[PDB]
Amino acid sequence: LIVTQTMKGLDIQKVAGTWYSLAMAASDISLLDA
Amino acid sequence: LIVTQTMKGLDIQKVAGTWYSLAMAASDISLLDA
Amino acid sequence: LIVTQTMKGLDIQKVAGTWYSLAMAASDISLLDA
Amino acid sequence: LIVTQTMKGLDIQKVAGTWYSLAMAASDISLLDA
Amino acid sequence: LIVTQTMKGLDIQKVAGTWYSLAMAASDISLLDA
Repeated sequence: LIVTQTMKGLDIQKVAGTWYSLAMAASDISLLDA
Repeated sequence: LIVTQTMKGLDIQKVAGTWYSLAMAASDISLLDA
Repeated sequence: LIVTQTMKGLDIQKVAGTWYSLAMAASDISLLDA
Repeated sequence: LIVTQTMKGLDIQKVAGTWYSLAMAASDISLLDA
Repeated sequence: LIVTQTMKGLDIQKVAGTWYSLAMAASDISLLDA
């Protein structure tokens, strides 16, 4: 697994609540949500 | 697995609630949601 | 598996609720939803 | 499997509820929905 | 399998409910829905 993530010139504004990331990379990602 | 994710010039505004990413990459992604 | 995902010039506005990504890539994606 | 996904100039506005992605790519995708 | 998906100049507005993607690509897609 080779991963490249690139972000340029984002404007992010008035984020409420909960914010985990902009980029995620793993061999496995597990989300358990309730 | 080779992954490339590129984002340019996004405006993201007034996000309420929950926000995990803009980009996700893995070998496995599992979401369990209730 | 080779994956390329490119996004340019998005405006995203007044997102309520839950938002996991704009881009997902894996070898396997599993979503279990209730 | 070679996948190319490109998005340009989207306006996304007043999204309620649940939003997983704009782009998905895998070798297998599984959705179990209730 | 070679897949190319391109989207330009979409306006998406007042999406309620649940929204998984605009583009999906796999070698196999399985949706089980109830």
